[PDB]
Amino acid sequence: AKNVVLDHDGNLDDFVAMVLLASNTEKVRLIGALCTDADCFVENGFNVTGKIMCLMHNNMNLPLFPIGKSAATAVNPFPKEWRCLAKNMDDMPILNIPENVELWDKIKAENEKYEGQQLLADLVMNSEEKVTICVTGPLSNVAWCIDKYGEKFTSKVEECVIMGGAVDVRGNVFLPSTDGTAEWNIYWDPASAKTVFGCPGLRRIMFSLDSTNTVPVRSPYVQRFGEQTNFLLSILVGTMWAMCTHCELLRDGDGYYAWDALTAAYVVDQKVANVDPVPIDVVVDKQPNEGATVRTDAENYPLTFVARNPEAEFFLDMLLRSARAC
Amino acid sequence: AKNVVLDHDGNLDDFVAMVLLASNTEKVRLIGALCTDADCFVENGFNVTGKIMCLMHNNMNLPLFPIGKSAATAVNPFPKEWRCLAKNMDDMPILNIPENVELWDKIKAENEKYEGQQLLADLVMNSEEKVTICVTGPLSNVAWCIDKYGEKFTSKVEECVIMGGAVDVRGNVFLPSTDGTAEWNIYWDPASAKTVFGCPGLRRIMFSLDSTNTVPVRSPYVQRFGEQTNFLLSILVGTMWAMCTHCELLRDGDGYYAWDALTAAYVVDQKVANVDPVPIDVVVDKQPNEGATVRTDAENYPLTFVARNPEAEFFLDMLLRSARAC
Ligand SMILES: O=c1[nH]cnc2c(CN3C[C@H](O)[C@H](O)[C@H]3CO)c[nH]c12
Ligand SMILES: O=c1[nH]cnc2c(CN3C[C@H](O)[C@H](O)[C@H]3CO)c[nH]c12
Ligand SMILES: [Ca+2]
Ligand SMILES: [Ca+2]
Ligand SMILES: [Mg+2]
Ligand SMILES: [Mg+2]
Repeated sequence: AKNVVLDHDGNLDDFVAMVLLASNTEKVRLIGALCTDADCFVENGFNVTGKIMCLMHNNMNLPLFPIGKSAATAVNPFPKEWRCLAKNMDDMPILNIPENVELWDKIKAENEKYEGQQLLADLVMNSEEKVTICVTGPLSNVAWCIDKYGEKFTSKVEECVIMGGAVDVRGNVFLPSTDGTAEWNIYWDPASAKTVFGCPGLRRIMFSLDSTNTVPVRSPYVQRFGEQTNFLLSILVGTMWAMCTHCELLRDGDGYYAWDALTAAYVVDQKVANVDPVPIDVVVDKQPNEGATVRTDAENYPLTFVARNPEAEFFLDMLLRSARAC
Repeated sequence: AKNVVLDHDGNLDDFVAMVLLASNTEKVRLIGALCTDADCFVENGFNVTGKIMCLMHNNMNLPLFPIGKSAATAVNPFPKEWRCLAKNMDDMPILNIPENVELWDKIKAENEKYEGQQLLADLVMNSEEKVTICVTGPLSNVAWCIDKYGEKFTSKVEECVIMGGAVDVRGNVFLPSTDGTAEWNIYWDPASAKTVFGCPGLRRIMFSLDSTNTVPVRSPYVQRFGEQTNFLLSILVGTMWAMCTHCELLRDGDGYYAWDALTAAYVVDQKVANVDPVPIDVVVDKQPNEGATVRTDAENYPLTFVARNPEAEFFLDMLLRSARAC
């Protein structure tokens, strides 16, 4: 197995990503997680991370790992309605089984001490083998580590597998002030994304909307978790997906996708997608396309490996199988 | 046990109300249900009703009953975001267990043939013993039965226990062209509500916001369903409540309440609340208070028994216990 740190922001797919990483122990050793106050309220995202970890630890092969709240602050905050989802999950019966929340209350004090950005730096820098960072929220934490530690940090990163951006397709940030070309994780903190995408000697894999658009969360697939209710993880994953199957009803053709789950699936098994090198820059200016990830023809600019044409069925099967881990 | 029909509109508390009624076999014989296209999309609300019924049939010997979709149409439709919740529920693992879905698929076509309004009229009029109607959506269906059948229908109603209105407290319908004095179930179809509240020889119990304000859905209580994951009904009820606990974060002091559940609890046990007779009229004209339930001074105006001083703790315990039936 390879060392992985999950750098997430506590939406539903972030937690599915966590389940994927934590359940595939032969491929992934999940050595830590951090939660950013972006697409969640960080207190809730933190507690849900702990509750999921404890559920899994108490029912399967999963060493406990440190969980930190990131100090990162928004440039452009997420909509409040989207940030609420970790609050809902914090209250879900599946995440509040007595033995699991007992464990979480016992191990919480240690985890409360951490600051997520420093934790990310430490886990990466202090690991014997290189660490893969699975980034499923904004890029603020990776940028903070690059800024503070430079090559001392980046040399220890195997690769950074990032959910974010939109290269050859429209974005998903649709605000009166925006032109729709930006994707939300980048838009939340464009300057940090720019630092990450421009960093030489950091290997980056990018799951932009170009690839994640192929995995909308659809009812028939979600209902398959109902076939697996003997498994706690299937109740968990299926519940989280069931909470997003209406989004396409609200936003025609623009619902919820397994964005972060596909990203984590690639960390588990790179057969999830082939990747193409693209030099990626980020618009940081307060223009309508703030946060857009754009190709740059700048000489000697670092490459980012953009996922294309993912193996959607392989991914969907991986998740259904992984959710039978307990 | 007394005969009860549930006339609901497919939001989360509607389904908690259904569970409360159905699980209390000693007190309630649930002989039918109908779903209205009000605070849900009726196809989803219909399917969730069927899926809950089938779960309960297969796990606690609950007799099957007819389920109809009402043809009622909105005067003032609900916000689309609120109507989505039955979509989410339709996809929940707990409601998609194969044995239960197989049963629902087998029997759903027979239920699809009913007109919901006619089903309400027929179940009431054809019953050997009188029927209590628990109305947790708008009053359109009871009004239709009154308009079509008059005393032939109302004489067969034991009582109508209604979630709706706001008598001595503010409402919950807030837009620049309303004054916030109306409650949503009434506002959805004011004229139907007027027909029901003004109908002589119909016993009405009214759970207005005056009483339901005592039962906000809050995280600590909701998390107690986590103590009960050995019970399918607690996974179900707790999941539905967990989907509500953020609403107060979105609307300060104006979150989600156990509106319909408290109403159904009264059907199970009238000790849930005292009632006081009030003559209730409904504003139907295009006024800022369209949909408001007001005291009327009209001579000989029919009385409605408005719930007061509900036993909130008794209710909370009743629901936690009922959710342990299976
Ligand atoms: O509809 C939405 N509901 C919640 N969050 C979002 C995001 C942001 N996040 C969600 C995923 O966690 C992913 O990391 C990123 C996609 O832009 C984009 N649209 C929605
Ligand atoms: O915040 C809300 N989310 C969903 N629905 C509503 C209603 C309408 N319904 C909800 C209950 O089913 C109840 O019957 C009625 C209360 O006005 C009022 N506020 C909200
Ligand atoms: Ca995310
Ligand atoms: Ca209702
Ligand atoms: Mg165990
Ligand atoms: Mg007024």
